[PDB]
Amino acid sequence: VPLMELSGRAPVVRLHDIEADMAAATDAIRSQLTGWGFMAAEVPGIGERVEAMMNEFAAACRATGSLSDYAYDVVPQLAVGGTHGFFPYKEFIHVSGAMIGDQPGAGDVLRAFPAFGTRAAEVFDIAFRLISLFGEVVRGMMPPGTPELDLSHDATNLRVIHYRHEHSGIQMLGLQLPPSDQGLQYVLHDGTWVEPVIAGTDVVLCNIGRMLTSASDGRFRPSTHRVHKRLSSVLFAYPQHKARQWKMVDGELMSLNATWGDFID
Ligand SMILES: O=C(O)CCC(=O)C(=O)O
Ligand SMILES: [Cl-]
Ligand SMILES: [Fe+3]
Repeated sequence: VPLMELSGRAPVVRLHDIEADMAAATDAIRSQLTGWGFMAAEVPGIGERVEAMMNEFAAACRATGSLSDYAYDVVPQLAVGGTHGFFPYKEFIHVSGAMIGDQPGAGDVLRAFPAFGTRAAEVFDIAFRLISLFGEVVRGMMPPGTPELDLSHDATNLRVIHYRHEHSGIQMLGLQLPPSDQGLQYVLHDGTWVEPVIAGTDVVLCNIGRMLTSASDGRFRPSTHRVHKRLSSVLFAYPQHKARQWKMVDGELMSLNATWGDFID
């Protein structure tokens, strides 16, 4: 599978100028979606923050002073929503916006492992700003009258993985953060696979998820990908589960009965 270098080629988006740099990168990002099926930006300084986060998650996975103390089935969950917490074995954690706000006891995993938790909250905030502006770019590619994506902070979650087939996300958008190793591969519009060069870089990839495929009525296919020789993290952005779905069919906004929560089930 051919390598796809992105360092120095994707638009640069600086940590303390995200909104303005994303505005300037808009046309480049549109052309990536049109020409690749996924999007990319280089974010100077993100790699350091993500590597530290990942490396501290790896340390926490071996501690006993223990992450399975915060397995999803013993962590307070929202009445309506997904499932944050730790998923033992290949082993990963879901750090939701709600969890970062302690919505109460749900933030205990971060109090128990506050070095990892401080990095994860930081990376969540950056990734959520990025992905919200990626969503604005995609929205601007959609017909006039397209509603705002309305990504929800509480329902969005950051996944961090410790030991790892073709698939796409179910949610609105995903933001792949630079992994520890190479192997993540994406399919182009012609059915050929490429391997973005992202390990140990500052490059983030933005994925179309199946919720946005549905909302855009098929205009944007999911950013299908797979992993093939180890740590990794990705933000999964969701709208509010209780909001009713919508769909832009042939230029017409149609409000459906089902909710976004129904889409997942
Ligand atoms: O394991 C990785 O490097 C990325 C896994 C993946 O597909 C994702 O986080 O969405
Ligand atoms: Cl995914
Ligand atoms: Fe994935």
